[PDB]
Amino acid sequence: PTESEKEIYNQVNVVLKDAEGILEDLQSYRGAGHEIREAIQHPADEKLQEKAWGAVVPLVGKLKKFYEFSQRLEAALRGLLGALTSTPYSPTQHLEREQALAKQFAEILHFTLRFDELKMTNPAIQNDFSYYRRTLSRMRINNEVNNELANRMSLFYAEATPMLKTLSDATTKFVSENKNLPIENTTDCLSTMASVCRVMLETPEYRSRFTNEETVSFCLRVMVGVIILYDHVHPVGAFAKTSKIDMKGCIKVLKDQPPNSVEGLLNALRYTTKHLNDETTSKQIRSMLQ
Amino acid sequence: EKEIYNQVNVVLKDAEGILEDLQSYRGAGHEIREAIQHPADEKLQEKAWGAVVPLVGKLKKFYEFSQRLEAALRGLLGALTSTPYSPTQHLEREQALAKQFAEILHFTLRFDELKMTNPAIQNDFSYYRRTLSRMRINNVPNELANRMSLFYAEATPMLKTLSDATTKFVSENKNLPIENTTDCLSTMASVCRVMLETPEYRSRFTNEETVSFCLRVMVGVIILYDHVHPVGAFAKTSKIDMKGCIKVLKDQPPNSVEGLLNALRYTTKHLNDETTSKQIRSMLQ
Repeated sequence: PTESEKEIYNQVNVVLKDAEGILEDLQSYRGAGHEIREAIQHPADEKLQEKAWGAVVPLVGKLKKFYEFSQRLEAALRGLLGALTSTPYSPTQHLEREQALAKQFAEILHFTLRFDELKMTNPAIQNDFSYYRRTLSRMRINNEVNNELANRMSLFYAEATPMLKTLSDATTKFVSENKNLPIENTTDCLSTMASVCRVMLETPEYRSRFTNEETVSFCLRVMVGVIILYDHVHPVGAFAKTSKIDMKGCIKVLKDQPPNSVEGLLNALRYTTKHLNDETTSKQIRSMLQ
Repeated sequence: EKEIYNQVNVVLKDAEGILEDLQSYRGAGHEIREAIQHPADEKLQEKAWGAVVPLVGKLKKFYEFSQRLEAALRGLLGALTSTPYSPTQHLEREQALAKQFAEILHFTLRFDELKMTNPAIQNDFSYYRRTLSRMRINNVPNELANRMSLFYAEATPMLKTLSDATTKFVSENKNLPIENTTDCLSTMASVCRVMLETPEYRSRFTNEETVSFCLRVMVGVIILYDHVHPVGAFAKTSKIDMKGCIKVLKDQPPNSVEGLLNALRYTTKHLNDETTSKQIRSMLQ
């Protein structure tokens, strides 16, 4: 255990304990839909405007929290990748370190997908911040969320899967500043994790210690996580017929789950992927995703 | 030529159809909220798409028309600003082009007032574009969509289009003095104020259709002026007299001019200047 690597483990662990609180905040996000729709439709009504404002300021407090955290997560991940791609694989000598770094990467992706699932099912978030930004521009007449931050946040929340796109960008950037390392070291981290996830899902017998909702829910979300990172940073990507990812098998295990459990995860594959809409991707895997 | 005049009346006849389209605009708000919140239930995703395709048909109409309106104005400015003002000789022609200019601005504000009060339009098209990207998976069957998205992100889309269209015309006719354009705007603004301020309580001049016309046109022209005039419309020594202009607005039944005050808040250039009266900001707040 290096001082550098205990610093990354320290850093990421603070980040990951905060991550459950972020999920709490997002889960309890009411939205200001009602207030805004009425305020907008009766713009002379000075009372309906205070209401909409009152309701929106707290929510944009959370939206700022979420976005700021995404920057912390972004950095935490590129931390992990640096550490967890540099030294070769050692099952005998240095396993505890690898297992520990693998654990934290998986836990990042578990949060990431859970956050994005809830975002995609929240009708309010984009409209809330849209109303905020215009009402901010009214109050600035008579005279902190500065303009350029707000433009970044607007784009963040325009994303189907904000957190996951943040992380695919963060992974694309990592390979970029480490052209010295072969691409395989990163791609093989993602591909092994994807494959191990599939094993834990597929290999266990019916009704063993391995087949609890907690395990299945976790492994599905890590799998889809790393599949999509891989799709972005692997030249040929995840959808090519002889890709080490076997997308077809990954989608099939998703299709095997209760519909409402994994519809968020299927949408991530639809929207936040790079190579899905390619002439060279199986019309069968297209078929499955429409 | 006289074709330019004839090209705008066919446009100004279509404009009244566009407005009744926007008035009848259902919106797919509820349908989409449900589809988003139950993304697995394919029935709700069918419902939402069904409701949305017709609305996005209208949204495409409105944007297309904004292109026609845009060129129509640039024509009118061409015709108006090329010739000296003739009070005697060629007045009928002047008044005719002026009236068409005023009628463009009447539509523009009426469209933008309704847009601003329609909570559906932006969300509708947002859902469309997302759901279009799903269907392109299997190729069930771009540039324009990005244009439309920006258009409908504007507080006052039509008026923004005309502000851009006026900035454009000034730009591409540097040979004409800027005053030739800005004096057209400023005189119309001032004539509008006269029609509103001058007549007695009970007169042939005091009817809703006059007041409602003149307030739109006025707000129209002083916003265009603000964009193209170097000093802008808010300067203490401007022939626009902004303060005086806002006063006639504040004198109205608030619900009938709240759209017009929002235009001034959002679609202006010079409101937020260090050198713009605190009294003028006081009034828009």
